[PDB]
Amino acid sequence: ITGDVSAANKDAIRKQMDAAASKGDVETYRKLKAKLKGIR
Repeated sequence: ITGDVSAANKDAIRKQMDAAASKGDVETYRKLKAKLKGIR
C-alpha cells in the first residue's frame, strides 16, 4: 500500500539523515533535518 504517510516517510528520511549525519557528509543531513523539522 502507498500509505507511507510521514510515519513511513519520516523513518526512511531518518536513516538517510543518520548516515550522512554522523558519517562526515553532514551537509545533506543538516538540510534534510531542517525540512523534517517543518514536515507538516
